[PDB]
Amino acid sequence: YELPEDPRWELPRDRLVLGKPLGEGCFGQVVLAEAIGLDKDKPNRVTKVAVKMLKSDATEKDLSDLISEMEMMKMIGKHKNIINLLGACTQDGPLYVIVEYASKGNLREYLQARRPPEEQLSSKDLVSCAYQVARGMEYLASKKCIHRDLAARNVLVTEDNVMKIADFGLARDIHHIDYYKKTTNGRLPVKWMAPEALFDRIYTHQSDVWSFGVLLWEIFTLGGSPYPGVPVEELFKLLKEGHRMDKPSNCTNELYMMMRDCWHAVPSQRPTFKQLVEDLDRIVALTSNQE
Ligand SMILES: *CCC(=O)Nc1ccc(Cn2nc(-c3cc4cc(C)cc(OC)c4s3)c3c(N)ncnc32)cc1
Repeated sequence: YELPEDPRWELPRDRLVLGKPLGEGCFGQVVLAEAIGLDKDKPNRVTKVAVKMLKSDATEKDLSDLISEMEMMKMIGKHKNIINLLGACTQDGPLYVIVEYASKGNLREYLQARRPPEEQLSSKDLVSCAYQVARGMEYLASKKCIHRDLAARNVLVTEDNVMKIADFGLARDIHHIDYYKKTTNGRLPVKWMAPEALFDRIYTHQSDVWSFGVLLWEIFTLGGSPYPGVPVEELFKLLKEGHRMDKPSNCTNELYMMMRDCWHAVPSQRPTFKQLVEDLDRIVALTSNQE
């Protein structure tokens, strides 16, 4: 295309063995792939990766959107609990953005597939999950990054059960959001949005912390759906009345209090991810490994 060369991230196209499609492409196709010698000093080892590209019916805007996302991830840098940029194919052909591969689906799927009628998750496991996501967000927020759709569906799990935050650099115009548009699992994304983001369309770090509360709720409900049966029209009314989601069963009062604090009507009174990390850190060391 028209892309400038960047030797920091460029990978020769014959070092990328393309594989099977990973999920179905929403705004851009994602495929599994194998990269030969990503490590500059380990050139004879293959690494499983995820590759994002443009559909056939892709605009110039779609192109620029993919470029934007790649450039942001370059800036933000690497962290254990986010899907990291590994490289890119920008020269002589279609744009390929290469990121880390998570073999165990998103967090919602991961949690549902381990529901009691694959080994179950202990009480410590669930809190540990919350801790990792809180760490990924702490780092992202530290790099002045706002996710705007923090949820279990946007949290992926590696083969080593490591929570990695996805789509943190996704280019999204928040003035076009179809509030009635559902996800492919049939849930309304407006149920993760803070009130000031849902009404005044004001996205901040604090609005992400609101979303982390709903994410917390998803975790201890083992992938439950927030506000089942509730349409957009009624969710508006619920938030006006200051209504909050009920406490999940098999969830401590301390952790529910954490959700409630995340769902503080006044943004300034919500905890920071820095606090949430410290709290969850202490809770992990006080949560039984025997469920
Ligand atoms: C809206 C429907 C849809 O697109 N669903 C969907 C597509 C693809 C997968 C599989 N999948 N995606 C990813 C990616 C995660 C990230 C995270 C960041 C931060 C950036 C980025 O691309 C630049 C991607 S792509 C997967 C990874 N990383 N590993 C396995 N599967 C992945 C699921 C759902």
